[PDB]
Amino acid sequence: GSHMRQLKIVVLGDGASGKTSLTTCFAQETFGKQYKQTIGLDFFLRRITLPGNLNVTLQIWDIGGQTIGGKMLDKYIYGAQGVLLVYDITNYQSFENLEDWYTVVKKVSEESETQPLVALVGNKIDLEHMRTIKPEKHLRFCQENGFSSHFVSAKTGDSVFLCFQKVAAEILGIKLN
Amino acid sequence: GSHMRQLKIVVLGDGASGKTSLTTCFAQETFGKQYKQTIGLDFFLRRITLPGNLNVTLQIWDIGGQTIGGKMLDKYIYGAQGVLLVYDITNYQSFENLEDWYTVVKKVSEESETQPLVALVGNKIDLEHMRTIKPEKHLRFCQENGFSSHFVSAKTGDSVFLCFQKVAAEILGIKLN
Ligand SMILES: Nc1nc2c(ncn2[C@@H]2O[C@H](COP(=O)(O)OP(=O)(O)NP(=O)(O)O)[C@@H](O)[C@H]2O)c(=O)[nH]1
Ligand SMILES: Nc1nc2c(ncn2[C@@H]2O[C@H](COP(=O)(O)OP(=O)(O)NP(=O)(O)O)[C@@H](O)[C@H]2O)c(=O)[nH]1
Ligand SMILES: [Mg+2]
Ligand SMILES: [Mg+2]
Repeated sequence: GSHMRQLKIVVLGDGASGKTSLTTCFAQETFGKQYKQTIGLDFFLRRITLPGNLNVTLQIWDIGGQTIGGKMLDKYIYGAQGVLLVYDITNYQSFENLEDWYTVVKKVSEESETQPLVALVGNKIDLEHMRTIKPEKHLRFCQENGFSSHFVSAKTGDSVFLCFQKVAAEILGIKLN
Repeated sequence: GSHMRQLKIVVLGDGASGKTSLTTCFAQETFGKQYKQTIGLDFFLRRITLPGNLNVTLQIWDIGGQTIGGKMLDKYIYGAQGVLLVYDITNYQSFENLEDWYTVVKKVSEESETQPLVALVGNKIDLEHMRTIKPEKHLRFCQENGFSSHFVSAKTGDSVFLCFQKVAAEILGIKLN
């Protein structure tokens, strides 16, 4: 038997952001320095146990950065329980581009009459010394839109599990304490 | 609150088979005569209530027939709880081609060490008078591979809901009586 408690989590953002690295760090605990661009999308599963022995499977949709240029993106976002808006904290364009991704998220939420939880994820915090996006601006963007806030490093693993765990817990409405 | 009981159901088969029509008949009860080819894939959700007030959401992945020619297909099949192998009962090639689709299903099942339930779906039973695939052969293919057996018409709606309901119930292991 199984609850088949499965949450669709879509990971969005520019090609510099580190979406695949974040997902692979979480889903299989591994990292690669050489960039291999995701064409279209890829899919991962990882089951975690939340407090109270609450088992949940995250169905992670790792979307390719080029998809923002087409119409397939709207279909990929449809039915999401959670959305991660990922940017590279050292790359201003990756942050600026989140407006485009989030516009699509809102459009799909409006027409599907849904409301997936949205998380802003500043990746590459191992590169904090060459950070270009101010933490204050990250916070402001969260406040303006009701996003949850995360800072992570796919490379070191810093806060990656905690990010996905928090997103799952927020979707279900469970306290992490 | 919600169980978030969500099952990934992948719909596979040749471009003649009527996958999108089957999915749209189930998910929104509508039908179109003019063929509009699915590029890549599309995704649908429909929640149903099984006996005992058991609520479950089918996440239906409507795969484009052209995807068999590439490598993206393996990714789409990954993590499926159920697979529909759909053919047009009037179109021999659509039936013959199921060997190609099922080869990929088995390959993914082997490497993911999983075992999604597989259903053989003969669509277009409204065209039974021009049927080319014998029911005996459909049955034989099911027996050889342990498939569940369905005959449906996306056009008339004949047995479409029952097909998806049975697939969901078999995945969960619930008696329909
Ligand atoms: N220093 C550092 N580099 C990272 C981190 N995460 C990813 N990278 C690097 O950033 C590059 C892009 O990573 P990748 O995960 O492929 O990004 P993506 O967002 O999936 N791109 P695409 O949308 O094109 O598939 C790679 O060179 C990768 O090693 C991180 O936390 N720190
Ligand atoms: N008579 C009849 N025609 C059907 C039935 N289901 C689909 N068709 C017809 O078969 C054609 C293909 O249907 P469609 O659902 O687009 O097929 P598909 O399997 O999704 N194709 P693709 O993989 O290219 O997207 C259309 O002309 C459609 O009207 C059915 O049950 N009966
Ligand atoms: Mg990628
Ligand atoms: Mg189609």
